[PDB]
Amino acid sequence: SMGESRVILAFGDSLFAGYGLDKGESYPAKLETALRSHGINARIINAGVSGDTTAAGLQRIKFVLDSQPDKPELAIVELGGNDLLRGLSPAEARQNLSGILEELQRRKIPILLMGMRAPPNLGAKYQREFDGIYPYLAEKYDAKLVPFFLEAVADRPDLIQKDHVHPTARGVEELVSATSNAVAKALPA
Repeated sequence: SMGESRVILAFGDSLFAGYGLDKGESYPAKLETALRSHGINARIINAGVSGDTTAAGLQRIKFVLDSQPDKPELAIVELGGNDLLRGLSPAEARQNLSGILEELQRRKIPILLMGMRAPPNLGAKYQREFDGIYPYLAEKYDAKLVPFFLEAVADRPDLIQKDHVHPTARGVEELVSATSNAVAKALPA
């Protein structure tokens, strides 16, 4: 094909940074290769930062854009999962994301928003509130939306890395039942 590559900014968290993966296995890297099958030569800027909240993304979006030698032709925004992991306000996550999208819109950079979904642990009230921020933002900022970015691995534990193992309340009870003898024995009489 003719021409310089198309520049795409992948602005996200550990799901874009490729946490736990080897060189070339992150989503941005594999997406760049896959877009050749759509007739597109892309250079995808991996602006994934592991652990970034929406507030962290807002803090760096201007710097990341000003750092680019070539202006992005599309920005993919994938943030909010770490807000959920911290149990942080969904409203504040929406506000922070709004500031990120507003900066991209000022610069006339098209936006694709990756929708995040809350697990049931924080409860239905929180989950509904969190989940709804993404359709709200896509409409308000005229962004395209992937409603559920992680949908293709939702039902596939075999496609999810084993790393953090946080017991449920019932799991804690199991740990206590297995280890209390050792604790009692270690405590001097």
